[PDB]
Amino acid sequence: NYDKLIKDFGSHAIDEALLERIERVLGKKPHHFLRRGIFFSHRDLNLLLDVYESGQPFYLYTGRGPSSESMHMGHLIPFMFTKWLQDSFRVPLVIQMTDDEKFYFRNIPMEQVEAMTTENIKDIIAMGFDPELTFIFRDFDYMGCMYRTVAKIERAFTASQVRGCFGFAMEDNCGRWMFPAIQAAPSFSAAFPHIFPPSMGNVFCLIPQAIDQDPYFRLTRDIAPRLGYLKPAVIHSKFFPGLAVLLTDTEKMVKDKINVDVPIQWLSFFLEDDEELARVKKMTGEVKKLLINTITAITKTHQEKRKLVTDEDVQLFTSTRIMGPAKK
Amino acid sequence: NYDKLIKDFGSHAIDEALLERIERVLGKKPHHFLRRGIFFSHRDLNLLLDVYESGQPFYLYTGRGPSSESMHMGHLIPFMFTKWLQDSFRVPLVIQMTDDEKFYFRNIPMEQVEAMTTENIKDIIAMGFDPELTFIFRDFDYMGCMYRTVAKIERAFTASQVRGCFGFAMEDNCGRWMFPAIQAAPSFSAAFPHIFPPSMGNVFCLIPQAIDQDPYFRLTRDIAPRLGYLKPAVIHSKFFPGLSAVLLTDTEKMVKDKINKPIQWLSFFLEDDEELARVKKEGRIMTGEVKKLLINTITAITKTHQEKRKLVTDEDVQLFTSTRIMGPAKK
Repeated sequence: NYDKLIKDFGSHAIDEALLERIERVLGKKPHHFLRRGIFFSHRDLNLLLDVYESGQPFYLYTGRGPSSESMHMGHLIPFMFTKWLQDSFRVPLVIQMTDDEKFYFRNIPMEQVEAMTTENIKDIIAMGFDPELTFIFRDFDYMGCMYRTVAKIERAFTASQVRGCFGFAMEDNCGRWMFPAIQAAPSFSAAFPHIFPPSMGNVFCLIPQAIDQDPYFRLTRDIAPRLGYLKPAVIHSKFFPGLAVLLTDTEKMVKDKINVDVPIQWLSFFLEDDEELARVKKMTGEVKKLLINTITAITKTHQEKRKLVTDEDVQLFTSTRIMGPAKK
Repeated sequence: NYDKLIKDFGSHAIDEALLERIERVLGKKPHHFLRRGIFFSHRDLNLLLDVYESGQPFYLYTGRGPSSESMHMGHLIPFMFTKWLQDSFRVPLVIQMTDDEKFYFRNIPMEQVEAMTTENIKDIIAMGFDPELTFIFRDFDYMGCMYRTVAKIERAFTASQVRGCFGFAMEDNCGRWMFPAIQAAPSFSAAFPHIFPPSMGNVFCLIPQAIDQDPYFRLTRDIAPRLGYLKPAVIHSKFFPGLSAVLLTDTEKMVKDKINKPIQWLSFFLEDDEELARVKKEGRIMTGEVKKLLINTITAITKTHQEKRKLVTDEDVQLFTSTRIMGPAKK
């Protein structure tokens, strides 16, 4: 199923040798996503690790499209894994809020997008991300900081090509046509001089993304050296299986929504200790009791954490303060 | 010739009534471009003047595409007029340096564009523009300040439409396709909150442009009210006539040489009116005695510009480009 996808996207499987490498590099066991093979494929990860073991820094880049809702459980994966990578490797994390993208795609008024984006930013800060090494940005504000790197990608991409990947119609607005380069830009360390100074050159980027999005992104990877940039490394996740459950849900709703292969999979994602998964993996309703318990905590913890996130925290995480390798 | 263009663009001629209005509003004679009918057509100018006479502010917006050269004489017209409008009405002027556009159109390295843009900025400052009321910006730096207003136009324009106006091919790069909105954005006061605070609402914009460019721009004008913005006023110039060119860096010898081998040129550049009338008459004046007058008047313009340019400094560039509080942000 997945081994077939690896072959024709062409990618690279995460083997046992690479798991042993991650372990001796960090001095710990890998995250359960890796041990259980949820994050299963990659591009250039070995290069990134070479770089790290040499004392060079790298960074992480994930993004988040604003919704007028709260994150689904399945949306947590890359943030859960990102946060681990960041804690472990002690590296910067750049989180892009694609407020311009929501604005261009749906016909919604900007002040409504901006307002929902604020709320999505709070959901993220509530995950416990370290503000010493994490930078959340709004395209509407941070474009212009990074416009030069955006401009270099816009000039590299042709209308025909982005049409090809994304399937834009002529009756689609210009905002949609131009956005792909904005999404590309963060893959490149030049986009963040307040964290990677241009006098130090390129810093490697690692992007966690579900395997399905890879075909967009061969575009942005192959054009890196023409810009003298560093083709960014990628680590691929397996699909999250649906049913949805939201972070704002009460115990009752989580209990109700849940009540068979699918739930065992949910536990593969969320239950932390391994032997208790193995014990389980050997009635249907007793399973569901365990999943509802473990999810409830995650949500309850998130709800409890969110209510302390304040407007200054949002300003703090969004500000362009000197970070990471700008310790000089 | 031009009256035909006014009709099918469709526009409005600048009549004698409007010239008398400009005169009593300013307490002076209009600029020779208006008196001589070089700036001859307009859109919404009367609206703009109504606004001004009520004590509201308005502003000016012209642009400049960076070249790896020095401005041609014919490139001065909108700056000459802009500077007059600004001195007269005491209004802000926003000058856009389309460095991103040059970058997207020609295959040039960004640092070369940015370097030529700096030099084009110096050529402008050397015209004597008042830095209290003039704001020159680089798209590469000022995008992001104005990205929200750009975003509103990008979302308003469809790929089909911009194709329709500008004739972009699919093999053309995404930079070209997205640029029109970036050029539109300054037509709107929301693009400059450091000069027009958003708590005061929309401030009228006046754009001087040669009549040929109008057909691009019906696009950006008609979409204003859907954004709740103010369809910007326009004032139209006649074509500048070439030579089959003369540059601001040229020496006396070169200006003299280039010319030999013109009445219209004098219409643009010679300031006092009766001496133009005298010329525009006297089987008395030989062709060559005309050329002597044009070469004299151009030489000064250039010499003055060269003399002024050599005192423009790197801090002046930073000053004119900075986002300091200006105009109606006096609060």
